[PDB]
Amino acid sequence: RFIEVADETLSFRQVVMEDSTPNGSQISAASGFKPDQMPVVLMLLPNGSLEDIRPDEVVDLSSEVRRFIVVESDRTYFFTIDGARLEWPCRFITGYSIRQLGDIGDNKKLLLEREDEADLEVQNDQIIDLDGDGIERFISRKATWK
Amino acid sequence: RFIEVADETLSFRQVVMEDSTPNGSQISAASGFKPDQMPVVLMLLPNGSLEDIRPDEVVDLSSEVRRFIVVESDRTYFFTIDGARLEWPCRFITGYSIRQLGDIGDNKKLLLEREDEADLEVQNDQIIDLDGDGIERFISRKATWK
Amino acid sequence: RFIEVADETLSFRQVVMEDSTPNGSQISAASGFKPDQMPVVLMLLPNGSLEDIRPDEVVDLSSEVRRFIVVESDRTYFFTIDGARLEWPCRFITGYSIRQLGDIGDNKKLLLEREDEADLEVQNDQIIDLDGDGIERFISRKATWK
Amino acid sequence: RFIEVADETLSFRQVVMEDSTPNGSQISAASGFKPDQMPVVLMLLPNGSLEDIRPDEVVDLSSEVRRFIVVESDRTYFFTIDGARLEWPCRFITGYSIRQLGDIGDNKKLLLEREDEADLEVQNDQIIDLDGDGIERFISRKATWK
Ligand SMILES: [Ca+2]
Ligand SMILES: [Ca+2]
Ligand SMILES: [Ca+2]
Ligand SMILES: [Ca+2]
Ligand SMILES: [Ca+2]
Ligand SMILES: [Ca+2]
Ligand SMILES: [Ca+2]
Ligand SMILES: [Ca+2]
Ligand SMILES: [Ca+2]
Ligand SMILES: [Ca+2]
Ligand SMILES: [Ca+2]
Ligand SMILES: [Ca+2]
Ligand SMILES: [Ca+2]
Ligand SMILES: [Ca+2]
Repeated sequence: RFIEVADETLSFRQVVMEDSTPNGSQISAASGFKPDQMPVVLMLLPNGSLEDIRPDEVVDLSSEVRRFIVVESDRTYFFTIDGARLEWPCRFITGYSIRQLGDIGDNKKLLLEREDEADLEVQNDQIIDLDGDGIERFISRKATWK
Repeated sequence: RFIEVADETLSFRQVVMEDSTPNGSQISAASGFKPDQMPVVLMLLPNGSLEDIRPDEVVDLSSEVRRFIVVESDRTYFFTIDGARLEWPCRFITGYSIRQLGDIGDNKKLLLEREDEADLEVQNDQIIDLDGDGIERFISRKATWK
Repeated sequence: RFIEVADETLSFRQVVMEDSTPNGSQISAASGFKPDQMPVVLMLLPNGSLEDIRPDEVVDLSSEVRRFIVVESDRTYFFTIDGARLEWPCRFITGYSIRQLGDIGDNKKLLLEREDEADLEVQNDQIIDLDGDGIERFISRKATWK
Repeated sequence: RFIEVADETLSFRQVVMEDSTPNGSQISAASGFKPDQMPVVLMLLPNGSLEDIRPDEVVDLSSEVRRFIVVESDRTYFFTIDGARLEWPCRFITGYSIRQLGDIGDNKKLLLEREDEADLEVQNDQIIDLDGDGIERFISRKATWK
């Protein structure tokens, strides 16, 4: 078997799986993490959501080549893209990572929802801090500027 | 159908479910949360683990009366009890909550693992901050004092 | 049987129903509307949603005293309060009507979501035009001003 | 499970449903719509009527392969065919769409009711604007011309 494993840089690499039905611990071990590190493993669902894989949660790999994000972290932050919830192990996320996670086309404009002022436009290299209180909400609009 | 829903106080209450296979959004709505709030929903597994329920993750309730923790939060912290990983939407957790989550008997002593000094004993009303870097590790030992 | 029937003013009045399971046509007729007028009938659900009642859709009134909004109109506009969708037969809606529909407490502030500028605060007597393109989104926050 | 989903073009396509009792949100998501878009979902009843499905209204799909019209819109217009009320998310509707919705045979003539002049005959490609005040009424007669 083969899986694709990435990190906060979202650069997937081939990892050999000897078990067709591994749990989170086996996926973490195959990615190069010791059992004590216990990294956060997020499986990419076909629809677009991210499913958290527990260290004892068995995943069936016989379906297709599934993708995982394995990042050594002790917490996860929740944000939303067009109302769809997504999970990120780090507190700082770039606009490029948001576009990759949300599968937002390059012909659209990414915005951060605000209430006290106009929605903030997020560039590819702009960094958004997820540690702020509340769930950060992101929006995709047509690439038009007034 | 009926489910039991609790919060950071871990006081479960009866909630009526009209759908036998609801997703996270339906469970949140039945608990009294508006769709924009998007609370964190954690299902209590029979073995003892906590499974995060996405807003679009369908849960089969026909098995038995399942228990959920529905807490309005934007993040989750990971800790461990005897090597078993657990998830908590809040950054401050009491020893009583840790005992309830880990099903630790009252005849055992709860400790917080440390490396630069002796492991810290956690009382029932003592508050542990999960916001510290790294995964906090908790240990259950025999109730003996030297 | 008895039902409560209101209009765009949301002033409910007692209406006598001779059938325990009437359809939309019977409810419209009992409210004083001729069959050719065919008014829009919206039943108030216990959770807070509004259910459109077709002229041939049977409603079971044996449960409790249900409430209806019967307004002679040829169209309905969709808006949202805290992510919950609501339906309104008129294109102009006041903030008081929005608070009544959403059951928003008087200790909270009502806002209209915007993208090119700060979210607009909606007063009780302020009129919002639902005829604008897109679904209008309303938000309830704590009554604090900077 | 499988459902058929169409749009204003009334060209139904197969959509896979993983839940036998989904709500409007799940049907919209399976059709390719983000949660923030919140499209209008209209279920085709066996008798011929169109039932509006709220984002939190559960639909039982175990009966048969049901058909839905999922159109991203913020409003719905009401018209009538032979006194039967129908709902349309768009303001412009062609005669072909009216015939498809009303199940009018090709051997009949479609007319638009008028009061100040003779009833207007509607061709297959003729466009009727539903935005006009009042409920537009359509009539099916024998295909005879004087
Ligand atoms: Ca295995
Ligand atoms: Ca999981
Ligand atoms: Ca805004
Ligand atoms: Ca946050
Ligand atoms: Ca999950
Ligand atoms: Ca130690
Ligand atoms: Ca920690
Ligand atoms: Ca009856
Ligand atoms: Ca209905
Ligand atoms: Ca509108
Ligand atoms: Ca269901
Ligand atoms: Ca409905
Ligand atoms: Ca006429
Ligand atoms: Ca009209």
